[PDB]
Amino acid sequence: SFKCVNSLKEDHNQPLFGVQFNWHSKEGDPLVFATVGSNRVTLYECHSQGEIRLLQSYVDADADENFYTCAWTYDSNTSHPLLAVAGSRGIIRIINPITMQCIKHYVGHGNAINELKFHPRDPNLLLSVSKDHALRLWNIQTDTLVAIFGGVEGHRDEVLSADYDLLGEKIMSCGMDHSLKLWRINSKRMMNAIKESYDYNPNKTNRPFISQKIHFPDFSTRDIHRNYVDCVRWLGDLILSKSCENAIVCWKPGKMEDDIDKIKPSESNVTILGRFDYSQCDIWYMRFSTDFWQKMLALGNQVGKLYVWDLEVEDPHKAKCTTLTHHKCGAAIRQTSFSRDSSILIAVCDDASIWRWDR
Ligand SMILES: CS(=O)(=O)c1ncn2c(NCc3c(F)ccc4c3CCO4)ncc(-c3ccc(C4CC4)nc3)c12
Ligand SMILES: CS(=O)(=O)c1ncn2c(NCc3c(F)ccc4c3CCO4)ncc(-c3ccc(C4CC4)nc3)c12
Repeated sequence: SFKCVNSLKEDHNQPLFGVQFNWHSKEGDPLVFATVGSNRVTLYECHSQGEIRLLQSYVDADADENFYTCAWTYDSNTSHPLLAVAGSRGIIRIINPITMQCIKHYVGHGNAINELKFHPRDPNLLLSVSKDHALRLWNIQTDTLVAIFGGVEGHRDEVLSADYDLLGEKIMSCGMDHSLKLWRINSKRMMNAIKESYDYNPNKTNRPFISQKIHFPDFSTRDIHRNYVDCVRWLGDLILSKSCENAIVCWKPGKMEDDIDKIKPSESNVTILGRFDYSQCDIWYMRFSTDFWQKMLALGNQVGKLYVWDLEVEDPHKAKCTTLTHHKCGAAIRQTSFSRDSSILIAVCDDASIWRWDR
């Protein structure tokens, strides 16, 4: 079980909106996590006796920038870790975490980015989610925009979150329009788009890289929540999503026995496999997280309380809850992150504080 071993506060005193452990850190090396808040990204190293060692920050040139999200990947030739960050400016930055240098940046239409996720099987494929109602898939090896997920049947308002399934064959996105949309990326069209993005070398051709515009999702539902869906994650062939109604719903498209890969775009049914209720987390912009093995689920609330569900149960509705409190932790917990071995849980707050819980 978890015990709070340390806490700290960042100098800017602004909320921390994101935290991510590097699950790509090498064997023997200490555990490293990134935090995002104000116009800054900061790296910390976890040590024994609850020590958190401050490393280095990337500070944006624009004092008005607000970083909302960050994601770890690695260089496809050298295996060296890389960090992607984005926020209110709508600029994706790829940072070398060693020197904290921005090595490259991407701009779509330049509208705020709410979330970044790297493909689970391809370190080069970066998904961004935006306030401009679209999702974008980038190939950071060839610096190309592979596809835009939006359009005529896409999200009708700001996209807040998205997630890849286990194999990275499909994406589930959600947002302010109350819907959850499924986008299949193993279609012939998307497989060909990805292949072509790898074959693109502008020094070797005349054609622009031709990005796909995907106007139609493979499934859509507004039957789960009755407000903004601000967080989504796959749990195998199941979905975990939350709104600001003090609940994470575990559901699936179609009827109970319907296979996710036989689901058609016209599908009108959803099946609810359970709901995890909690308290005082009815404000927008609160993220839940799972550990690497998806044995645990974590979410913080508006008043500094942490909830942890044990998912190692036969059916989702049988999950066992544990609550984590500390008399000095009273600010809203915006995001949590587990280390790869799930031995450490970091929570980040509205008052720029960082809390370390060791298993
Ligand atoms: C070899 S490559 O450079 O083309 C390549 N390098 C990486 N590729 C990825 N990565 C994402 C990925 C994945 F790694 C695992 C599961 C998954 C996807 C996306 C949909 O389902 N996807 C697709 C491809 C890919 C491969 C082969 C083909 C056939 C020859 C025409 N088409 C597409 C790919
Ligand atoms: C400026 S804004 O309100 O339009 C905004 N626009 C986008 N914002 C994001 N986006 C990331 C995001 C998300 F899309 C969904 C879930 C999620 C977060 C981060 C933690 O949990 N996060 C936070 C915020 C946010 C919230 C509260 C406040 C101050 C303390 C009162 N300021 C900003 C945000």
